Amino acid sequence: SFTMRRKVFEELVTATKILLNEGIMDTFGHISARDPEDPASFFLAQKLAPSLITVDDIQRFNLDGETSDNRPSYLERYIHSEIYKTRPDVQCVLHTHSPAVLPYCFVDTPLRPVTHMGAFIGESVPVYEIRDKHGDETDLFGGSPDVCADIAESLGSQTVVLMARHGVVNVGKSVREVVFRAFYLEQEAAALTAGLKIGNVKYLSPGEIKTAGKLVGAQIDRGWNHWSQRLRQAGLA
Amino acid sequence: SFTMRRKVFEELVTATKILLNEGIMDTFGHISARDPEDPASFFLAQKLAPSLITVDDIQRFNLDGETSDNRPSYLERYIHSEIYKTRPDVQCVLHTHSPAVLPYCFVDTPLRPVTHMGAFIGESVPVYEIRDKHGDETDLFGGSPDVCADIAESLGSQTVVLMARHGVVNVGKSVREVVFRAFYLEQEAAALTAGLKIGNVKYLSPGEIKTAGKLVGAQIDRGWNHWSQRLRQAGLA
Amino acid sequence: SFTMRRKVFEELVTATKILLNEGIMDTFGHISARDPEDPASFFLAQKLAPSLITVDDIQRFNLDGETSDNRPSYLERYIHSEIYKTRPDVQCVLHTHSPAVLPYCFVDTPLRPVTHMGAFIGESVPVYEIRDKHGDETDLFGGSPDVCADIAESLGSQTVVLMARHGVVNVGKSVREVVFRAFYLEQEAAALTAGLKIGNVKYLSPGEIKTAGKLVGAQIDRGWNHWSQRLRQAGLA
Amino acid sequence: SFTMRRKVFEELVTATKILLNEGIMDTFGHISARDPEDPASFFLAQKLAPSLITVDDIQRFNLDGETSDNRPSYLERYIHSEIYKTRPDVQCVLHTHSPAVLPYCFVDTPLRPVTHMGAFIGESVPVYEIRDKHGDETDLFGGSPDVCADIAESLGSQTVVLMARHGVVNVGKSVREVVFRAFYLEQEAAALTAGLKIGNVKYLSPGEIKTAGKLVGAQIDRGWNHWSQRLRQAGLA
Ligand SMILES: [Mn+2]
Ligand SMILES: [Mn+2]
Ligand SMILES: [Mn+2]
Ligand SMILES: [Mn+2]
Repeated sequence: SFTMRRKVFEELVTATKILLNEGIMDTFGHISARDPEDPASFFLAQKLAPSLITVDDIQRFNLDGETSDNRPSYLERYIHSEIYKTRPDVQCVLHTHSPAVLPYCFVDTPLRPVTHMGAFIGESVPVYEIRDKHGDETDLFGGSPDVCADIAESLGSQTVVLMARHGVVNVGKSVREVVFRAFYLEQEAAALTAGLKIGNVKYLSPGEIKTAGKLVGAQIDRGWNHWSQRLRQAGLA
Repeated sequence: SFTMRRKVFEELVTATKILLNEGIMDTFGHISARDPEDPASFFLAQKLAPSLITVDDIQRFNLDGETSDNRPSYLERYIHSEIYKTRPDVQCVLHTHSPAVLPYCFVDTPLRPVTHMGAFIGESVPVYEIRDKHGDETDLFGGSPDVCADIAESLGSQTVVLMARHGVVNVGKSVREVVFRAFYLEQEAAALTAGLKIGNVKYLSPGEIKTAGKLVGAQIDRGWNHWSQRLRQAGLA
Repeated sequence: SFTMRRKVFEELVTATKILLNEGIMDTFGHISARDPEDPASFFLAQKLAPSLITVDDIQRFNLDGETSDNRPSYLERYIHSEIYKTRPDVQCVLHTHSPAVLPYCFVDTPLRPVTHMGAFIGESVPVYEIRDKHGDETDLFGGSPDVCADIAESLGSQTVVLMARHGVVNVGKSVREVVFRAFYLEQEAAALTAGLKIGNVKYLSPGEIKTAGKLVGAQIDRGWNHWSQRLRQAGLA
Repeated sequence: SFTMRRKVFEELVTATKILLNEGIMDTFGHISARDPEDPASFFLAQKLAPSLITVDDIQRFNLDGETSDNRPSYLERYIHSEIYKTRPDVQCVLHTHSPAVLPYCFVDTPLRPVTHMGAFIGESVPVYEIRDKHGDETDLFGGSPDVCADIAESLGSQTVVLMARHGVVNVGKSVREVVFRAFYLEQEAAALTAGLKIGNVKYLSPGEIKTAGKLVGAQIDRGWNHWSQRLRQAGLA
């Protein structure tokens, strides 16, 4: 019970370290996990610098984004809650301002798969535009259930969603899957960006997207072990 | 008195280390702080390699950019003084040749906010052009009160100002704020540059700039703690 | 016999470490070597994270891509086997998703030599397109002798071949040669990409490609020693 | 005598380490220094991996590019000799394939100063084209007095010269000056490249080039101390 819970906490901390070391996550970003013992709950670190998060910093939240914990929480915690209630299949949610992906949050050009490693994206990454329903005078943040409800809405049933002029949200069935996807989404965006200025891009076909987006099997763990080893090499625990 | 003064010195040294480790500052760059005990004075390190600056290297300057210290000072110290006298609200001034931002110092394209993290910029970063009043035969440097007076002039009441074909100047109400802003100005410029070659950019609206540029609250310290932790991880003190 | 075999194993491990440290190889990538004692066999690490590969992880495969080893193998092992049987001169094969090169896997613009260091490429890097013979509903992978047979086919007698929307394959007469070529192919692609957006590119002539592509002599070992030293500096063994 | 000579050797080794750590120099690159005791001689490391060069690896060459040393020498040593005899004012010569600068070696767009830090370039960096006098079937190398004589010719009286489809050559009155210039030439090229794709570039005027290119005084040593400190921080001696 408490032993298993500690394991989930450790994985979130590890995922945070990996995302930071691999340049995916910034000072502002956070990853959560649905309590594997109780779907009505999820775990998320208190509002702190990512590089300082430990297992003792994880808070317990309900699907309403509220916690009994007396410590300060992330304002964008509602991004996680709203998605978990709308997507029962999702077990982990990650929010970042991933460098290479960021530009796609404010340009018309859609982020579409260009290599097999990006197939999990689907046709293209959906873009949530807060102006559509709230005008152009908002703070662009996701600090409310209603706004974050629209974000889940735009996400639909896909694997990723971009928040215009803000950042990126990655979802998946496990912390390891979300970390893997976040890493390759970043590499895919970098590749497409380079390609757009080298010549005409020939994208993956809907058929290849369907077929290739299914070979992301034993790959998830290999990636996790690799990035984990890289953490040991850097002495980042 | 001397205890508090040492704290301000330590923060300047830390800020210097952070800016160097995060790739914002180069061999040429420097940050100052208005004496919190005396507005007519400000602190700035003697002319030395940034990586070698210690608390014992900080000099005391008046609003005329002069010091009793017998050690060599930065030639561009006038950039700091002239701004402090024109902007009483400013408590810290930073000058660098921040990589991603640098190109905006010599192209017509204005640096405008594209994500919420850049909202503090305002409509766009003003550009100081020395040729406007001094012709095209100058050294592009800011080594004189009159020239640096025009720089403060171009800065006006904004948060940043670019010196054409030279570098960037960041201002703020605290050392921590300037470090935070300098870091995100660099990330914002990088993002816009990438975006311009990916597709058509949809910028933040004046309304979002006003609203989002106000959520830069508890964020400042989280960033400082994160970059500070990153310094410990690298063994850079 | 076993002493010499261990030396070949050690070189593969070293090459893997070098490619990872130099940013050529990713979590997904692998290098093999034809058994110098038996051409009908080649060596390749079992399916594991590259950063964890040791000499005890190398497997023995026949030219049919099969091993007596009971441990899991790479699915793309057929890429190596099919090339070794078609190219007797090749003693090492490397597969990666080399960052700078990757975009050329999905754009019309051909990767042509622009500096003497890229002369080994030949006129341009051939591109294998799985759609040509298998339609646009495949997984883009090279997990079968027939598909990988076409890859060898597209490679022909050249030094490199790109697998559309997938990755890159480097071949050579020695592990050291393939590592050298993989490193410079990455630098060459980076250079051309930068050049295409700076101005009009004046490529190497067929004559320079022939003459310059022959000075890659004692250079191979200097590079190997340099990257090997860089590994010691980083404490990566 | 031998004490002073050792100091010159130490500086060359340090410069090599700095250029490697700052990403200016690659496996292939080398720096030399005119013997301050005898202008008819210059020092250059034997043909080895840059990361392995020590004071005991430096060779003595005459202005004909020949040495009594029995150890292998760099084939491009003639690049250094030919320049020293044509430019008595030059005391150090550096050859590299500096990343950001490299593209300018094969595109029509000239590398012109865009910030005060690049003023030392002059109007633009001259480009040596081997095809002009030797056709398009050469190895693009500088392995002969006659060819290298033309390189010195193209260099003229400037501070830098590009060898088409090959690399870059930096000259100066001291090892420290060449290291400083090589570092900023790289940053300047990076900046211009970024700028060209952001908008219309407003270059430094001939007047600013003349005036700003003279403030490169005490700056040289600050840079040297900074990069030297950075070497200690990395434990690279
Ligand atoms: Mn956010
Ligand atoms: Mn400056
Ligand atoms: Mn692959
Ligand atoms: Mn060369």
